[PDB]
Amino acid sequence: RMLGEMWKAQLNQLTRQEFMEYRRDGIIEVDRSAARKARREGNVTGGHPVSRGTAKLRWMVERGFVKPHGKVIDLGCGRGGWSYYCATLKLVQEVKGYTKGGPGHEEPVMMQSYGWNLVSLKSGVDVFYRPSEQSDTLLCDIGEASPVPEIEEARTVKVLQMVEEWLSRGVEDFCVKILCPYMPKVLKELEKMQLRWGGGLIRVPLSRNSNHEMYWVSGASGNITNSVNTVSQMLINRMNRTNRNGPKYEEDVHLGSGTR
Ligand SMILES: Nc1nc2c(ncn2[C@@H]2O[C@H](COP(=O)(O)OP(=O)(O)OP(=O)(O)O)[C@@H](O)[C@H]2O)c(=O)[nH]1
Ligand SMILES: Nc1ncnc2c1ncn2[C@@H]1O[C@H](CSCC[C@H](N)C(=O)O)[C@@H](O)[C@H]1O
Ligand SMILES: [Mg+2]
Repeated sequence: RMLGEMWKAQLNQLTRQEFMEYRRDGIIEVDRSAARKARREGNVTGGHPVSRGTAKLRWMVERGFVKPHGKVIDLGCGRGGWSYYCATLKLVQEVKGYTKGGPGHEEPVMMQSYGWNLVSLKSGVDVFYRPSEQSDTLLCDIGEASPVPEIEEARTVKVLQMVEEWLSRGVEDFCVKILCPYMPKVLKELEKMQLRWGGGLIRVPLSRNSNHEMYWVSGASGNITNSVNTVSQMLINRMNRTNRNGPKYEEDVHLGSGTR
């Protein structure tokens, strides 16, 4: 058994009060109070990201793990945090985002962040049955949590099988959420996809301790098993501390306004 399986089992055994004290202990968290207000007041020009996802992709882009450029396709775009962020980037020319929407799913939000006119978000799209398209940059942020690791395993494998089809359509840069990177079917599939397409797995420190999500990104490298175990050991070490401090707060991304 991978160390991550022990982590998931230990996580599920926490009391609710332990879980709540653990999930954000020592992580980085952007202050979203101003953005949440702007969403309630319909402020689309203040530069506030539509979701917490913008800060996560910004973290990866600023360290060179992915380099959005040209035509960007954003699979599972939700409200559009990754898509609007990419449209602010100089090398990016066009952004197409697809998301399922509907009951219990996030709907695309229309924003006027810098470059908004380059962004087309389409709701009502199940990407698992959508024909693939050409892109220069492929992003995918799909993976619904479950307390059952085999369910997270199956969901992650489906994303990987879907992104295999899209990666063969001319993709130069990519960033794909790996919801459950420690289970055997995911590790087997990731290793084959790393052999074919390269890249490596990274942990964004804005990810909460209540998940083991990692990102398979074209600008990273390194042994996948080692990368996963490193995360698992860090998450277990955090779980086994009693003196909790909550998150380290940082400033959210500013996306500006105006057309490009
Ligand atoms: N012990 C314990 N584990 C939980 C609890 N809620 C969720 N989990 C575990 O944590 C995983 C992530 O749950 P989430 O609800 O997505 O995590 P979260 O940090 O609470 O994030 P948000 O609910 O979106 O604010 C689940 O798949 C479970 O394995 C809980 O109340 N107690
Ligand atoms: N089968 C499917 N087809 C298209 N979108 C899906 C999907 N299953 C889940 N999703 C969507 O994928 C999204 C992942 S959340 C993505 C957050 C985004 N990166 C941001 O920054 O705002 C969810 O909104 C979910 O509704
Ligand atoms: Mg929760």
